[PDB]
Amino acid sequence: HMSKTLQRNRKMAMGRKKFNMDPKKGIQFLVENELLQNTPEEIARFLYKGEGLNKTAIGDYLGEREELNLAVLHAFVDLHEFTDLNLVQALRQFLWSFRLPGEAQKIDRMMEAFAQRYCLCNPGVFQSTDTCYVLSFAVIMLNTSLHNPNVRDKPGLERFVAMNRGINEGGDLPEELLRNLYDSIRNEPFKI
Repeated sequence: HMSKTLQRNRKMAMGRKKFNMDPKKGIQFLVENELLQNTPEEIARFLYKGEGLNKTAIGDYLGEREELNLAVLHAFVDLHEFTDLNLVQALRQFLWSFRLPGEAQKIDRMMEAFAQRYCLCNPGVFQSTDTCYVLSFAVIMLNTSLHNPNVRDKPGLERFVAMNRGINEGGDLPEELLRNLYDSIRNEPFKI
């Protein structure tokens, strides 16, 4: 009925504000008030929609070490559809959906989940998920090198190719793959 609906709508809005202050307390409020189901998939869908949510707060929640948060991270990455995207296209979508936390171990978990998902969606591209993980960081590093004026000397394609030798199960990646990724970043920085 109407009074219940209007009350719930405001409590939902309050829950989002609570989440931005402290993600775990926000989710607790939403769950306890029957505004969000306490399942990894439903929490992940809520974060992926991201309505009124701070993207740093989303990343904070996704980076927590406890079981439920790990399961939400997995489900959240599973909502991303990377089939027929190149690695840069996929990274753009992933990195837009939340801000990575600062802590190394958290970023590692998140980028490993990304790499696994990318490879599952595109089984023919990288036979090794380690290759995908390393190349994903190469692309992020290239974005900084090309587009941050703090980095004074810009790596050319030839250098980018050389930097990534030997990571394709002991061989090299196809040169055209590396060129396509380099050109994508050069022509369009990761969105700010």
